Amino acid sequence: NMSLENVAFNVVNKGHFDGQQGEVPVSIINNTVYTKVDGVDVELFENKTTLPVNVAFELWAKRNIKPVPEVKILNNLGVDIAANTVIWDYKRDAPAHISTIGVCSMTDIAKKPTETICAPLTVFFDGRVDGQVDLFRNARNGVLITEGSVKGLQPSVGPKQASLNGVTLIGEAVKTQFNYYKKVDGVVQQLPETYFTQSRNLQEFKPRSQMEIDFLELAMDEFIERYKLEGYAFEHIVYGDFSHSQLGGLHLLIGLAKRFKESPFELEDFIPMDSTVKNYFITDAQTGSSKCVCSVIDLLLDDFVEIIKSQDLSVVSKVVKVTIDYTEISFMLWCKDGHVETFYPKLQ
Amino acid sequence: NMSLENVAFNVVNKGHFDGQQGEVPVSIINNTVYTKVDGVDVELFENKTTLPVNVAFELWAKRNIKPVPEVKILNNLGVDIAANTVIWDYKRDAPAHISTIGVCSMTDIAKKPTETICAPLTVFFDGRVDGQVDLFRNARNGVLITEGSVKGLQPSVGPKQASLNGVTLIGEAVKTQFNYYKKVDGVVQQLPETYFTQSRNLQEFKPRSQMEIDFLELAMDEFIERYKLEGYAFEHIVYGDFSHSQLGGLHLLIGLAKRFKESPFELEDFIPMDSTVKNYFITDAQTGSSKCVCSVIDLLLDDFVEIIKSQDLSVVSKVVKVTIDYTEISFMLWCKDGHVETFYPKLQ
Amino acid sequence: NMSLENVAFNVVNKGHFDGQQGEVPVSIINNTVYTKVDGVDVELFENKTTLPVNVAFELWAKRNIKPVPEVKILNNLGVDIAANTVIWDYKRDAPAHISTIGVCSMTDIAKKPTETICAPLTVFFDGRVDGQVDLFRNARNGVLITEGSVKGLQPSVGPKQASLNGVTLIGEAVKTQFNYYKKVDGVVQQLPETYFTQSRNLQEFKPRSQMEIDFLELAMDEFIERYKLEGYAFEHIVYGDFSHSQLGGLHLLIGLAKRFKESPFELEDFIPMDSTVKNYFITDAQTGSSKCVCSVIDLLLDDFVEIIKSQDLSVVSKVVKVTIDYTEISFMLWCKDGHVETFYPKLQ
Amino acid sequence: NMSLENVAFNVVNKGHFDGQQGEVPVSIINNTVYTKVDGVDVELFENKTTLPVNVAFELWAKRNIKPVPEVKILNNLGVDIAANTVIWDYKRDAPAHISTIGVCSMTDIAKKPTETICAPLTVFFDGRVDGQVDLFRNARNGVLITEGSVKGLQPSVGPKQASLNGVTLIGEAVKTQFNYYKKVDGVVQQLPETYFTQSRNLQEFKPRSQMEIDFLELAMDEFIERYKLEGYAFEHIVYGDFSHSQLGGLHLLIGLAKRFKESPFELEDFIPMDSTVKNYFITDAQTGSSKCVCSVIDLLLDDFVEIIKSQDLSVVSKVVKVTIDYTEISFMLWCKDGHVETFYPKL
Amino acid sequence: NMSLENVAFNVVNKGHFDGQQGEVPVSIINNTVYTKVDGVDVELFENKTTLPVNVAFELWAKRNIKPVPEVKILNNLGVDIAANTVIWDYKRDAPAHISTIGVCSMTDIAKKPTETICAPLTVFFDGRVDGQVDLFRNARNGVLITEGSVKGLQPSVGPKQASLNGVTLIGEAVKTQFNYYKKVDGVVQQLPETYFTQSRNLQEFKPRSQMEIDFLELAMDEFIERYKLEGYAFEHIVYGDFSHSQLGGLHLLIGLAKRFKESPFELEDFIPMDSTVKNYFITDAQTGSSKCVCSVIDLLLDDFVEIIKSQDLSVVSKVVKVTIDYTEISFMLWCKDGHVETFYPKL
Ligand SMILES: O=c1ccn([C@@H]2O[C@H](CO)[C@@H](OP(=O)(O)O)[C@H]2O)c(=O)[nH]1
Ligand SMILES: O=c1ccn([C@@H]2O[C@H](CO)[C@@H](OP(=O)(O)O)[C@H]2O)c(=O)[nH]1
Ligand SMILES: O=c1ccn([C@@H]2O[C@H](CO)[C@@H](OP(=O)(O)O)[C@H]2O)c(=O)[nH]1
Ligand SMILES: O=c1ccn([C@@H]2O[C@H](CO)[C@@H](OP(=O)(O)O)[C@H]2O)c(=O)[nH]1
Ligand SMILES: O=c1ccn([C@@H]2O[C@H](CO)[C@@H](OP(=O)(O)O)[C@H]2O)c(=O)[nH]1
Ligand code: NA
Ligand code: NA
Repeated sequence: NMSLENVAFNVVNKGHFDGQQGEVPVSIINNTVYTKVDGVDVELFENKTTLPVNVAFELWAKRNIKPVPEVKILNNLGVDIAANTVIWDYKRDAPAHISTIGVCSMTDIAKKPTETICAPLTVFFDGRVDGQVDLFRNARNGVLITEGSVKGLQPSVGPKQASLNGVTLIGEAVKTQFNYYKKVDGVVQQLPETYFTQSRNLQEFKPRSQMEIDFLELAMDEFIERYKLEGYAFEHIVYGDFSHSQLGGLHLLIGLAKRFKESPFELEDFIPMDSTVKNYFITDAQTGSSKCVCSVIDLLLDDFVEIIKSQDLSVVSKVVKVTIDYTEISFMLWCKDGHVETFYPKLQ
Repeated sequence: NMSLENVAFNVVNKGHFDGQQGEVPVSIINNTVYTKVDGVDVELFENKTTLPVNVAFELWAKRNIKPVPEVKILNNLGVDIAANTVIWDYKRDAPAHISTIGVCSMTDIAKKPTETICAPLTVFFDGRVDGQVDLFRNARNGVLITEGSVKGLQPSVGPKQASLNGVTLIGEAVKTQFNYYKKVDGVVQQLPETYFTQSRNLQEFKPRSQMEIDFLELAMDEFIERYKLEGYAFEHIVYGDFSHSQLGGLHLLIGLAKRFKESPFELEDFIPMDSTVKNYFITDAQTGSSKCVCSVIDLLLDDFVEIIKSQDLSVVSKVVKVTIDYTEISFMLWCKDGHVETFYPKLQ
Repeated sequence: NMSLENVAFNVVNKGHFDGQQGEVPVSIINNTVYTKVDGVDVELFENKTTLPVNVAFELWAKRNIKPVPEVKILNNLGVDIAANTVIWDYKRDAPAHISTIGVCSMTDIAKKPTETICAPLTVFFDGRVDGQVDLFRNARNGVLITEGSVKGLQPSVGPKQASLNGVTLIGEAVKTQFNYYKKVDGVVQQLPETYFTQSRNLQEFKPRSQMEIDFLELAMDEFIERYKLEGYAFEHIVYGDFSHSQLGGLHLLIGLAKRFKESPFELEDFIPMDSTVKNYFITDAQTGSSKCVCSVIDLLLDDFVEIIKSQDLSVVSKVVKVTIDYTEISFMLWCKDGHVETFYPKLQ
Repeated sequence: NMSLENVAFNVVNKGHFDGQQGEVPVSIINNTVYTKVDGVDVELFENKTTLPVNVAFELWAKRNIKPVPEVKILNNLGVDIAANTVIWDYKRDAPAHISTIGVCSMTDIAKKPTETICAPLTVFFDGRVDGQVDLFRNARNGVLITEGSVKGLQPSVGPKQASLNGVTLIGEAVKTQFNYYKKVDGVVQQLPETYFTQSRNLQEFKPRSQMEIDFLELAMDEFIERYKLEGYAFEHIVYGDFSHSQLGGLHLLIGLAKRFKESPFELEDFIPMDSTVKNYFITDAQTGSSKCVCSVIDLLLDDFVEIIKSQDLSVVSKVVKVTIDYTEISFMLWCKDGHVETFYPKL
Repeated sequence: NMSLENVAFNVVNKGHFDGQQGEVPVSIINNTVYTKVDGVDVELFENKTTLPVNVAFELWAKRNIKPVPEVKILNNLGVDIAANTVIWDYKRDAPAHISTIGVCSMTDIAKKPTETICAPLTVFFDGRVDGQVDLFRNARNGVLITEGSVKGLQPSVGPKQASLNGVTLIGEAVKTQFNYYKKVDGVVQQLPETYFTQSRNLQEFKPRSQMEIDFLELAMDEFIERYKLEGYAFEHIVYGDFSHSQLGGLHLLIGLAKRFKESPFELEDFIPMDSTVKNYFITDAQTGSSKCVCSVIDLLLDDFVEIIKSQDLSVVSKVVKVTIDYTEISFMLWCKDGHVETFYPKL
């Protein structure tokens, strides 16, 4: 069940825990696990978690190495724990969940998700593993992903992308789009209509629609005229205003990506975790414009246009609710004289 | 006055300390501050200072987030402490000064700079803050920056650039060029004529004059002929000599920047701090030429040309003094038969 | 013999230990050595070794700063210890050897390699240092490098590249190709014929033959036809197969380098050390193809072609032995119907 | 205004957390909490727990400073968590329980014991606190102590002693004997009839009956004759046999106390925690007799005599179950020819 | 040739820093200093301070090993720093002062006390060291101790006891009673008339007057009658009241010493530092009586009797100021009907 030296043997020989027999010599110093290779010590793992170093080492070695839902999705769906696996949170360099089921003797609260202690918890089930669909059917609270149809259950089509060893990708050699199912108190839920964030990053941003291609290629005024965006404050919200000491707008990742290719800037990720909305302390290196809390979301530009064009613009300020990544994201909408002033998501 | 959980609340909600009421749960493990977000721990701060972790966390959260003088300037002007702010040293990942005034109960030596304990110390005053010009007028020892004129005081025009959240920049949406004033023992000082370093970096180096543009674009022999630099050893001092085991010359940042675009090399910053002169252990990857102590300064090329063309070349070796960043920098000048052999700054 | 403050003085003033007299104030906190510079603490060294922080600091300061053999070569030749120097292992951020000879009072097992305790150990001798060739002649077990001929000893021509301050390079201003000699139990050995790995890296990979230039420039099918590689599974072994969930082949660095310029991927170096064969956990970001243990070797493409074209292809699977970096590397060769299926090195 | 600096203010000014307003400067280094007193740092708390230093500091400051059941009693009753207090485990220098209810934002799983997350946990309730008897009635799983009767509930009289700030004592100025009640799955459970251990220690051991006074003062042969203990191997079980390399017997604390006054020995407490039965690696300094696992229990000698005399001595070896401190303690009984060879508890 | 390895050489060979030449190999791990002795590591120093381990090691090695004033005296006199020595605080296992003068490159603010940076600090000067009386005369702020008269300066006779390597003692082979002098803002300051605490401890408490001998040997009623202490609540203040849940009185160390010989109790020193008044969280093991903040002072019983008998007993409650160890100690006096209820010092 447990053996630090056997975990290290699997890491050295298989790249992760693979259930192989064997042992290697291990040193633990502070928060770092070493193994002896021909007379000298080689670092295997640096603990960045709040768990004991040897426990975090084992959970990391036993991480799920298939494509799995991004942590923000599991969090938004209320997942508390995973059935017989570890979802490793690469944004936090730590397990996504505090406890485990049938993984590690120090963190297990149960060997199987059918045990009583798991009933009030929302357990994550993976239909790609034999028997887990049936475990979901019998579980009181849970979230299930599948690659195909489940008899008698209507699916919710999830995002196109998933996380594979910390790399978020849309799979071509592997399936990353899952069907989602959720049960609460033994009742199968109808998951709401939702947008999905695109989980792209600033430096290798790639467009996923013709509008996004046009946004990156065309000048600001050409793009706004082509897609008839006059009065929606896209100059402020998406392109960003760098003329004053406080940086204006800049709430869509594609706008940051366009600026970054032209002029670099600093993004301080002061709450480093996976979430649908991200807050950054941004400092523009060219102008000196800055903002302590700049909320950023990566929506497909077409989706963001649909959202802002579907709002009433008759009051000065109000909260707009948008279902994104299965959760209700609050946006602040500021208007003046029937046109938009700004529109930004809130991290909550 | 003091509350670790309130500091963390401000960091999470405002990106820095903003004087807001509230608390979040905090964990301190070794030298890392965490906060609990929906059942899991998220890292807020890793202490790299020699201060206690919770104290360094508070000083970092209370850092000045306006454009401020670079630490090398404050050090050269003899600044010991700041009035009611924290100058964060991003080169050292630590406070620029050991003690504080009216910032933190663990590090404060006073609540106000008018207290007796501050009289012998050179206190930094910021004229952009209400009342600090008057505090400078009454202070015994101090350095004051302003954006405009001060009645009855002659200013010293400082560098064009300043530091904003660790980004050194010439402000366009914000003012980064300050007037400087200094008092010693109650007497307003005449600050000397000085050159200023340009605070650029190796990889995104940008020219700031036509001579620098020509240096980057033209070949070595074309540039030297155009600006009539024969006999000043620019081939050695600025371009660098990579033909022997010991790397020759290479003491101006623009010369390193030109080499780096053509051929990468290793720069070991073995004294990592902000200073007018920097010493690097350099290893050229293409040739294997190396040098344990390679002194580098980032002067505007036009300024460096003026300096070296203003020296007497009649002795084999001597020390040349140049006022740079308000301090007296010693250069070694080596000559032979009336022409320069080398010319380099000394870190002292 | 020993002085922590004197080691730090040499680091600050000379960039490494240089035998100079002097002292600076030092702070040791956890695993970090600091020195006080004008009232504030500056980090000099962060200990990443399993040694005490002050001991590792001294060994790092006393590292060899000339071109030295890469650690993988010394390990393959059985080197246990170095004569009167420290070979710093930049892959491990630690000394390459556990003990020293005449370097450090905490780690020395002897002052001179002629002492009895060194006789059973394979001592590394550097012919560029006065007297070390003669010490090798009198030593029982040892490895010697020279830049030129040694009277009465036949040399083995080593690799073209060597390590200079952690930068692996083929020297142009300095000599990096050494003659190698080895003695075991007082008997000079005949070192075997061997290939050498090229020690290049993924991102600045440079071809070293016309075949490698053609591999990077031509399309897959053009290159295979030009060099008549039909039936040798180069599409699988070198170019890689990204069509299935398990990534196929990709065992030569030049193939990874070609893929990386076109499409980025993740390489997890889960045994971070210097070795002739490297194992990576690879995840392709474009396709999602991945493999937990992907063995990679950087052979000159011409050498790899010679190796695979010199094998018998008549059995389904067998182990092939290839002398590389002076050690016997085991390759697995898989064949079907007289053609290659795959061919990969094993890390052992 | 809950804060690290406010916790430290209460410790400095009140000796523990007392809900007072105020702050003092705090430094956290080396898993230790310091406060600044006239320019220099004074240590307030060294963390010996597996919790973060600032969290353990707060739980320690918020420890219950009234007499509370010993941790071994709470463990034997299956207590998982306490309602709105912290039971500090002075044998482990750590909280007795991992989580809290309405104590600390970092460790709370709930603010009140009525929340659903507490239902499957056995919550400790203190009838001396207003409202906690009613919370016990509504809790699905729990343990309740009171100083008096609770209408309708059948009580179990607990041990005479309790723990006050880490001092186990029989209260004279305070009450330390409580009624006990327990609920499992929403149903009140009958607590078993039980002996209680005496919770004494080697150095300041004091007899609590005439038989224990006789054992300490009389010689071995005289005591066994007076209390008619022939055939029960008291020479082995209680007095101990130091004649062989392996130390024989010595399973009652009073026997260790008698030996210790005569000749010192080493007791390695290799599982340092509060428990009804303790295991020690014992080395006798005079003879060199030793034993890696010597199980020791502190029963009133009268109780142990009552237990062993009630045994059937016709079997070579059998396991005997005795309820002690509300838990079932297994004893190994070795006999030969109708007399006892040895009789020892198991951990 | 000042160095970490040279400090360790002096510790190993001389027991402290003695200015000798030499070096030994040193390892620094776990906030601890080791040296290699015949192949294995031997611990020389465990850092308990908030300074870096190698810095604290040097300051400890350079500690003053002559009799020096107790830290509570230096604190009460406002001492900020010492001239060319280290006063080691054995109650905190740390330097008594943050910075140094001419001791250690990492902590020095100056090489000599005459430097301008020292002028606003109260520097401790030791007249037993050549030149330090003259440095006191030139210092703007300072405290001076001497073994004899200084011409022109009016002395204050200090306590009989001093601290030698952490042992507080009244010297017989060495002098421990010093003259004291103090300067503020360049002006010599008259030190007040003062009592001194006796600096005794619970275990090895020894009486130092016939009244203290009587207190330990006589019964409570007999002692109060002989010394005519009726109406002064000595039963409460000194002997302590253990009859209620809250422990009453017990504010003089001699009263704790008398109780401790009779029955043990726990004293939690939750602010562990040297101070004229100490606060303890006390738990009586026999009765269970306890008190979170019990202020205790070790005055000669004759001095305490002199203090309390000089009091006006006509007010329900008032604060009484008494100069002790050169500082103003506030006492709370509670009276009723012309007799004392309680009388305790405040920290
Ligand atoms: O009258 C107001 C007040 C605030 N804001 C907007 O509210 C946000 C927080 O102050 C800012 O939006 P931004 O971050 O996109 O620039 C600001 O412009 C308005 O638009 N109008
Ligand atoms: O006769 C001498 C001795 C030294 N140097 C120069 O002094 C510096 C330190 O040795 C080197 O300058 P560099 O770093 O720019 O190459 C060296 O060339 C001379 O020019 N001439
Ligand atoms: O019948 C078999 C079994 C295994 N392999 C090969 O053996 C290796 C480990 O399974 C893989 O080679 P690769 O890493 O280059 O893809 C696999 O294709 C074969 O070629 N044929
Ligand atoms: O046949 C047996 C086997 C074991 N034991 C007893 O079982 C215990 C563990 O081996 C020992 O009892 P002690 O610790 O009190 O000396 C041993 O004497 C017997 O008495 N008889
Ligand atoms: O009316 C009052 C209020 C307080 N106290 C006393 O003040 C102290 C703190 O409450 C206690 O004194 P003790 O610690 O010596 O017992 C208490 O009895 C009185 O005597 N009378
Ligand atoms: Na339970
Ligand atoms: Na003072």
